[PDB]
Formats: sequence, structure tokens, C-alpha cells
Amino acid sequence: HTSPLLAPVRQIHAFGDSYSDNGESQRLTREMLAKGIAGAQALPGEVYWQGRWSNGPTAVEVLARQLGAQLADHAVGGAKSGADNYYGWMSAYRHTGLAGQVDAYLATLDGKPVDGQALHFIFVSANDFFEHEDFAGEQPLEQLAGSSVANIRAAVQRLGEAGARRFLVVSSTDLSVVPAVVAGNRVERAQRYLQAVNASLPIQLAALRKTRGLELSWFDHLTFSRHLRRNPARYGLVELDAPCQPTQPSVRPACANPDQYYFWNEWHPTRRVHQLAGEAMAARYAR
Repeated sequence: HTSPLLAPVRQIHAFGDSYSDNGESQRLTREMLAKGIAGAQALPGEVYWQGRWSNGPTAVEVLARQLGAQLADHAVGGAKSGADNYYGWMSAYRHTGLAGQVDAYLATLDGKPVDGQALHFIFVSANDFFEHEDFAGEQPLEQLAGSSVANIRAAVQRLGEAGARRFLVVSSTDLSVVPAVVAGNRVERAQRYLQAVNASLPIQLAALRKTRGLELSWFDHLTFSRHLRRNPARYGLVELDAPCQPTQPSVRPACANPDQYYFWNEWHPTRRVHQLAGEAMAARYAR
């Protein structure tokens, strides 16, 4: 039996990575390129929609539309759960991980209080795994998951400390079906990492939610994706594995039917999947 819906949302503050970014990686990398920052690249690149790492709006953008909320989207493509980004060259200019996004949000309030009615949306951790795998990180995966969880819990604690009361935290996505992970033969490692984060994080958030009198919703993206991918025709999906828009090793022409694809590129879902995700995330809240 379902419980009562949560109260309406009129403002979202979103923190996260490429699964939420609505233009910040693009703005920031243009700034970095203008400044001559070593190793900078234009992100996300040419084969993307309006600076999103997809062919359309991210899930949190759809969530805000569903709930009738304004969105302040602080997410940066590549963001890790801690201070920095998958893109290490960014750290000389700005700390764009979740912790850095929280710092910049709290430092730009301009003498106003945190809005205790705003929903603080957190969606991060994938880059902790991708960085570890791509650059031979030292930690065993279980320790890496522990650090991801700690970092996320610390972000909620810091936002709560400053006055935030309402949160929606998204689980790890199903990294084990990401095309880049399949191509890297890293399915089992992704499974182990995502299971560890998803078992521990909601336990930690429920303790903090009770301690600090927060409203904190947990969104299980893994259950969500598993349901989509077991019953794709129900949702009008045909292709679950191939990217619509290949980019590795090089850019190739896009599929003609992107709304029938799960993945846009080798990491990121299509606008169609983002739409279903945002609708699913809106399900706990009254309009």
C-alpha cells in the first residue's frame, strides 16, 4: 500500500553529474578554454542537445516540469561525489564535484537564508566509478563505494546544517549496462560497486533524515531501469544496448529513431529515458 504523497515542490536545487547537467559543463568549459586552462576541452561536444549530455532535457528538468517547480541546476558533467571531477584539468579552475557544488551554492546565497521549502536533488556517484576504472584507482571497489556513500551523506548533512529541509537523493544507476562498461568488460565490477552504494546509502540517509528532521526521498534508479529494460515495448523502446549517437572510438552518424533507444552515447541515456525517469521521480510528490 502506497503512503501519502509528499507536499508540492516549487523550487529545485539540483546537484550532480552528466545525468542532471542542463548546461553547466558547457558554460564552464567555455570559460576554461577562454582562460587557456591546460587540457581543457569543449564539453559536452557537438553531438548533444543544447549543452546537455543527451539529445534532450535531463531527468531533473522533466521532474521540475512535472512538479511545477523552478530549477536551479548546479550539476556538472563529470562530477564526482567529492570535490572534483572525472576531468582532472578542471580542478585548477573550479571544484565541480558534489562537494564543490554544495560549497558554491552555500557561498552564493547573498545573505539570504536557504529556502527550507526547496527540494535539494542529489544525483551523483557514477564518475567515482568511471574515474577509478579509467585511471587505475587504488581503492578496492568496496572502499570506493564506501567513500561515495560518505560523500553523499556529508553533502546532505552540510546542506541540512545550512537550512535545507527537503531532499531527493537518486541511487546509483545501473552502471553494469552502460555501453562503455560493457565494452570495457567491466560488468561485474560495476555490479559490485553499484550494489554496495545502493545497499548502504539509503540506510545512512534514513538515519540522517530522522536525526535532523528532514524530508528525504530515495529514488531507486536501478529498480526503475530494470523495469524499463525487462518490458521495453511497453515504453516504446527497441534498442537497449547500442548508442544512438556513437562517439567512441569516433563520432558516427546518429540513429533515425532516438526515441526508441535507451542510450544516447556510450554513458548517457536518451531524452526518452530521461523523460520516463523524471516522471518516475515525480511520483512521490503532489503537483
